Amino acid sequence: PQITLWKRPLVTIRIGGQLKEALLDTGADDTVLEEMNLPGRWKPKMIGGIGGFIKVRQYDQIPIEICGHKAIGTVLVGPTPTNVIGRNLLTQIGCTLNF
Amino acid sequence: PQITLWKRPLVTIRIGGQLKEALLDTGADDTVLEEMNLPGRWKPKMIGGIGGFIKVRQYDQIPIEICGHKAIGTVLVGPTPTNVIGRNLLTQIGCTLNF
Ligand SMILES: CC(C)(C)NC(=O)[C@@H]1CN(Cc2cccnc2)CCN1C[C@@H](O)C[C@@H](Cc1ccccc1)C(=O)N[C@H]1c2ccccc2C[C@H]1O
Repeated sequence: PQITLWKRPLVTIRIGGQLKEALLDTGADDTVLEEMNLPGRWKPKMIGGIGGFIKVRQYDQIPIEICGHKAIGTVLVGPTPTNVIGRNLLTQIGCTLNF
Repeated sequence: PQITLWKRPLVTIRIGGQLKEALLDTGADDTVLEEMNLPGRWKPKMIGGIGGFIKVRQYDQIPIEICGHKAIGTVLVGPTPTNVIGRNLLTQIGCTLNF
């Protein structure tokens, strides 16, 4: 579809069998989701945003559905105020920016 | 133009008669640039994101050219890791997400 930017670009995603609302963020290199208990082994990691760095848990090969579009990749889990879908996943569902 | 997301969506902006590089960021509500001098009066403000809150200077009705397209709006300047063009300006140039 086509999403305008008058409002935050929120979409419904499905991960770990759960449905959530995430922001489509062309500015995020990675995907960061709110704290949740995903199964599997993970690696500790530090990611930086506008106000500094936060510690996150990196999970690989996680299937995720973004607004009815299948994708699979790395997802970082940490104390983030909102779920962020980054370029790593946006590229998979053929998402582009137009103007 | 149509921009893919395999690489960071960077563009050249012109402001104050100066050239700079910035990121098209749909996850950012506002536009924030690295510290620099902008004519006019500014008011102290604070914005937050991943990592936390930072202190910025707010300049209103600043003219800025984004990859050839003109916009006039609020520009924030402060200790940002990178220049970010937020939704306030993306909407002015008719930017949308497509997939
Ligand atoms: C991988 C990760 C997700 C951690 N990336 C980012 O946060 C990058 C960081 N870089 C920097 C970087 C840092 C370290 C290394 N390389 C690059 C600068 C740009 N952001 C992208 C931002 O789009 C993220 C959003 C997240 C958010 C949305 C709503 C509410 C809270 C948090 C963000 O920071 N948004 C805020 C925002 C941003 C700009 C202007 C105004 C506002 C307000 C607010 O919407």
